[PDB]
Amino acid sequence: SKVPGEIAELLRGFPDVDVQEQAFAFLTVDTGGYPHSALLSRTELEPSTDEAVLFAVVASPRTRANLRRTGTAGLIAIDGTTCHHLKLRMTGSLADRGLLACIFSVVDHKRDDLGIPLQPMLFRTSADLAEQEDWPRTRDLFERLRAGYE
Amino acid sequence: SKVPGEIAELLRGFPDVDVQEQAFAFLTVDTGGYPHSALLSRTELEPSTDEAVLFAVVASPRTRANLRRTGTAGLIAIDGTTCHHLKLRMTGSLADRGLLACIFSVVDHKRDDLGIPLQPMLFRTSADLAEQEDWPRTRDLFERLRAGYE
Ligand SMILES: Cc1cc2nc3c(=O)[nH]c(=O)nc-3n(C[C@H](O)[C@H](O)[C@H](O)COP(=O)(O)O)c2cc1C
Ligand SMILES: Cc1cc2nc3c(=O)[nH]c(=O)nc-3n(C[C@H](O)[C@H](O)[C@H](O)COP(=O)(O)O)c2cc1C
Ligand code: NA
Ligand code: NA
Repeated sequence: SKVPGEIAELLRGFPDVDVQEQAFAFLTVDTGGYPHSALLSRTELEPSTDEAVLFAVVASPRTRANLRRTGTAGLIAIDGTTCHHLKLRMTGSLADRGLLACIFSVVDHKRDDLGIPLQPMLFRTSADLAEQEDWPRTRDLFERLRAGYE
Repeated sequence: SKVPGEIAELLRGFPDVDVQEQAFAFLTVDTGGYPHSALLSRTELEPSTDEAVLFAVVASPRTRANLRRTGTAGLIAIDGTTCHHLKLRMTGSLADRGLLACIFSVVDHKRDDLGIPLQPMLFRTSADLAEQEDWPRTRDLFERLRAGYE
């Protein structure tokens, strides 16, 4: 399958600082079988150029361990009247200090739409966040991912 | 443990129609071990009066089955600068047609706060939604839950 078109458009590209962005719930499963979440943004989510796969860069330690243990993940993405629910299977990964760069195949996509306009989770980017989430290293890892995938 | 105070305040009460409300990501795990999500609101989430436990009413079929299979769940709740991540263990349930009324113990709470103001997922209630999610039956089930818990 592929990254759904509307989701590729929601995630593609990287924000500058001081800009309103959607926070995407990035889901995993912990060792007791409980669902687990982290917030990611366009900075840590990028489709491949052909949209076949979804790349992610994850800093949060428990999410990273969950991915290493089960290889399963999911995403919530909000766009207009649609809540997109994704399920993701990790097919490869690359570690760089506290960051895990991941390649995901989409294994399921549900368009959850009741005809009711939705607002996404939102936050404003900042120079502090750029430091907390190590944007320079995330960017580098995404280019390493792009290069290896191709 | 108990329902965290800030989360009890976010969930308590029931909205009328045509009102802006937060949509809470309600998480489960499916049969292949993938995280799974549904959107719920204050209409389908209510703390016990003593805040010891969290009641929920779930209509979405796969979420309901996931709960029946694993008894695990989670929640995302947004409040100011804090993203609240909850993990939930189902301790009892009651079925009424297509609805599953659930009692959850909180097994974990993480306050995820980077000092960056957050906007929750939002939607406006409506008479159609009241019908789609069967508010009269949800309300009844919550009173049945309150009664049995006490
Ligand atoms: C606005 C905001 C942005 C965040 N961005 C990221 C991010 O890009 N990468 C990340 O790993 N965690 C990020 N987080 C933090 C995760 O949501 C948080 O660490 C979560 O509890 C997951 O941590 P854990 O997997 O170690 O439990 C962000 C949090 C907020 C509030
Ligand atoms: C605005 C909005 C409100 C919703 N409210 C509810 C709800 O109260 N209860 C519910 O079970 N599903 C609700 N949903 C639908 C779930 O998010 C959706 O069915 C999801 O795909 C879970 O279905 P599944 O568990 O069968 O896969 C809502 C969807 C939207 C867009
Ligand atoms: Na991106
Ligand atoms: Na409520």
